[PDB]
Amino acid sequence: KLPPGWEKAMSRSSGRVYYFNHITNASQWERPSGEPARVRCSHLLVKHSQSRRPSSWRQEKITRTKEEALELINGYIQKIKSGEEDFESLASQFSDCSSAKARGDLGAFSRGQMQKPFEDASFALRTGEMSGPVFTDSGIHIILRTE
Ligand SMILES: C#CCN1CCS(=O)(=O)CC1
Repeated sequence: KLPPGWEKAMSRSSGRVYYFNHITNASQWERPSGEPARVRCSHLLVKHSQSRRPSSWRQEKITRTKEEALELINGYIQKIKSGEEDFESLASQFSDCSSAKARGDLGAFSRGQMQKPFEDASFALRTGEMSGPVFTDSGIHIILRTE
């Protein structure tokens, strides 16, 4: 039917069908289009109190809850999708990863290097595509595949 991980769903508010990916947590109205040894991705990380290391260059001690972190992630996705803000701009200002200094860019990587939820979502994206919330032991991520 559809590319890896995509399924059909019904909207509760409109009754219109949409498409959802259970590997990347992306969702969209339009039917999705169309594996490599390496991919290149940026990300924006929001840490929380249950993060493996509850510390970032932005905050010496992170206090926010997992639920607050997810609401922050949700709002950033909104601004990116509406075009009010660029992914790169929000990653530079707000990512709790030190890669914020390079606009969220992590370079190219193979399977076997990143935490598995991150790796799975990164390899299920197509070039140019962005994920929904992705959960790992570091926090909550938005992943953008660039190559
Ligand atoms: C490299 C690096 C920083 N971070 C990337 C996403 S992760 O979830 O694989 C944990 C490590």
